Amino acid sequence: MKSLQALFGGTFDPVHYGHLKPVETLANLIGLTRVTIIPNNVPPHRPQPEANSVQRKHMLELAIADKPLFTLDERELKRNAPSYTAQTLKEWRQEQGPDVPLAFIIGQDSLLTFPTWYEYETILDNAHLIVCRRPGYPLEMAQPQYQQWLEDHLTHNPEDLHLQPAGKIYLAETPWFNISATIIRERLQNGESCEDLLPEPVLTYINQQGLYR
Ligand SMILES: [Xe]
Ligand SMILES: [Xe]
Repeated sequence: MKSLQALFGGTFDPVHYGHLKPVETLANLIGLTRVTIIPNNVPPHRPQPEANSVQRKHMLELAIADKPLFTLDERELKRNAPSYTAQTLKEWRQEQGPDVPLAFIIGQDSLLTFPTWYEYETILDNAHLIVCRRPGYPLEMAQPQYQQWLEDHLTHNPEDLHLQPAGKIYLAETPWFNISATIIRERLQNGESCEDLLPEPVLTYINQQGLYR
């Protein structure tokens, strides 16, 4: 089969170390050679990112410039019909073929309520789920009924991600960081230092552009 490809989505407002460092460690932990970040927008009916689509795309390219592991796909930022993880992954499966292992990266917090921002059954049909560990969190769904789904799909063997196309859920022992885009925005507006929270090229860019004012 082909080389595993992982997909990493989100709004990245802005991208920061809490998003990047855990994922970078996957190259070492499970032999992941490629991660494609697919940033998205937020539907009009929900709180909007403070930085726009082009600013958030640029900050991600700044953060990713010197990291060969990463590439960026700007489709969800160009699509007019609402974005859905399952919709992205279905297009990916189509574009890559059924012979390519595919994985979606998520945090251990989101895993627990996965069926809520669902299409879960469809996602595990199209790709694997690579879960970035949250020290101290349990592997127990918010909805006690989905515990079965979760337990049937889990794997303790990283090799399954490389030998099958989709269907598995693996908890990677990635480092974790107490950093959040929301607090960084607040600190930037409060004039507090964010030097230890995201890449210098992104922070410098933020200042040049006068973002998060
Ligand atoms: Xe994605
Ligand atoms: Xe990232």
